[PDB]
Parts: sequence; structure tokens; C-alpha cells
Amino acid sequence: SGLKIGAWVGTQPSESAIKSFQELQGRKLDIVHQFINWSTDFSWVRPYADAVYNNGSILMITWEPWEYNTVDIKNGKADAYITRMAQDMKAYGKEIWLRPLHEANGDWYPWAIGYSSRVNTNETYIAAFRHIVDIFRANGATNVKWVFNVNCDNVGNGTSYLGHYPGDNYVDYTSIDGYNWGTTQSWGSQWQSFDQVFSRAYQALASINKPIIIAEFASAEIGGNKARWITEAYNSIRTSYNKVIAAVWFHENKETDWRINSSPEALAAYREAIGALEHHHHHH
Repeated sequence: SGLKIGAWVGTQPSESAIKSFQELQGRKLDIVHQFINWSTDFSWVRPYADAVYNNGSILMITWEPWEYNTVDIKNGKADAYITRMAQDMKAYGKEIWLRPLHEANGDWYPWAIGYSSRVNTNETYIAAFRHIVDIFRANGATNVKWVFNVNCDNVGNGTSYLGHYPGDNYVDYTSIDGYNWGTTQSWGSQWQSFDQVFSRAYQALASINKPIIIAEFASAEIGGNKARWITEAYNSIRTSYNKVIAAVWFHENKETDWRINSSPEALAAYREAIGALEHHHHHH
């Protein structure tokens, strides 16, 4: 097995939070996920990065530009902030997976192509993403790996899996986010298997010669059997999604109970599923 296992552990990934989640799933994390905005300096990330790297994991950062849309970023309005982040990440030196401008084929983020301001187009998005990558490269931050992302579904006008793809020269990994909402959402959500959630986006990304990360996935309990969903998800990943190199759960219970331990059955299924994956002994 090469498949790496990751999580957002429900809170910022302090040493204690990482340990708690590892105790729960019964396995060391390969990847730990954290979310920041474009007001966050790397000095704030620093203590969390140290916890993740000390643990023997890679940090995946989703870097959310609430502060700057794709026009602002492509035009250079954020460049001082970008430059400092690049400099700080270069100096830190460890491998970091960075996911800027994510889910841009939805309509809920102000940088997304589907967003109703109509400011973001394929062209502004591509220019923005390339501009970020260029600044990081100019500052030597080759330890930062670039993660392109799509939502499992295209939501909003003008959205597509690949129209905003910035090119192989600017991308190290592609990625998908997707959730089985079960029957939990009033807008009429339905139970969907992992394959139902992810297949379409995977088919699209599989046409690009980059490895694929399932950067966020989880299932609700309501409307079906979440334990079976988990078992089937990992089996699908192994058998039918062989370009996927990492699976990163979204473990949280603020609204929908996405947690791996939303019930005893789900937890047992999760532990059993990841236990099929080869043990990777870690040492620094």
C-alpha cells in the first residue's frame, strides 16, 4: 500500500489534537489538514506545523483568500503577503502541501468561478494561481507542493472541473472534496455512496498526469449505513481510484456529525478499513 491517510481532526492540529485522533483511529496520520485565510501569517501556523512534522506527518494547508478575489490576486494586490508567506515557508523547509483558491467550481467562496459577484473567470483564476506559484518559486520555496482542487460537483454558473486548471507546470497534485450528506440537508440531499460522490470529478482529473488527493471526504449517519459506506469507500479507493495517493477525512461534529466515531459501528468500520493499508514505520 502506498495510500496515505490524513485528517482534519476537528480542531487546529495541536500535538494533543493529533494524538487524540490517532488514538481514536488506531493509526498514525500521514497527513494533517489545517485551514487558514489570507490574513494568517506563517508565524501563527508555525507551532502547528511543528506539531505535525514532529509527529512524522505532512501538513496540508487550505489557504482561503476571503481577503482577495482572483482579480485582486492576479493584479498583484496581495503580493507582499504572498511573498512573505513564501519566504517563511522556504525557511521552514519541510514539505508542505498548499491548497490555495479551493473549490472554485462551486458558488460559495468569493474567489470561485460560480460566485455571484461574477468577478472570477477561468482566466482570472488561472492567472491568480500561476502568480502565486511564480512568487513561491522566485523565493525558493520548492518544498511547497501545489494542490489544485475541485468540489465533487460543479455548482453555479460557469463552473467545470478543468476550465480553471492552471496547467501541469503549476500543479503537483490535483484533489477532490466531497461529502455524503445522507438525507440531512433541507434542500433535499440524498444518500450517495463514495463512488456516486466522487466518480465524475475523478474521471475528469484522471485525464491529467498528476497524482490525486481526496482532500476532504466524510459521510453522515442519516439516510443509510455509514459503516458500510466507509468500508465501501476505502475498497473503492483501492480498486477503482488508483490514481488517488491520499485520503483525508473531515472529522468534525459542529453541524452534521462527520466524525469517524459518529457511532460505534462507523468507528469500527473506519479502523478496519485503514488497517488493510500497509504499516509505514516512521523515524526522523
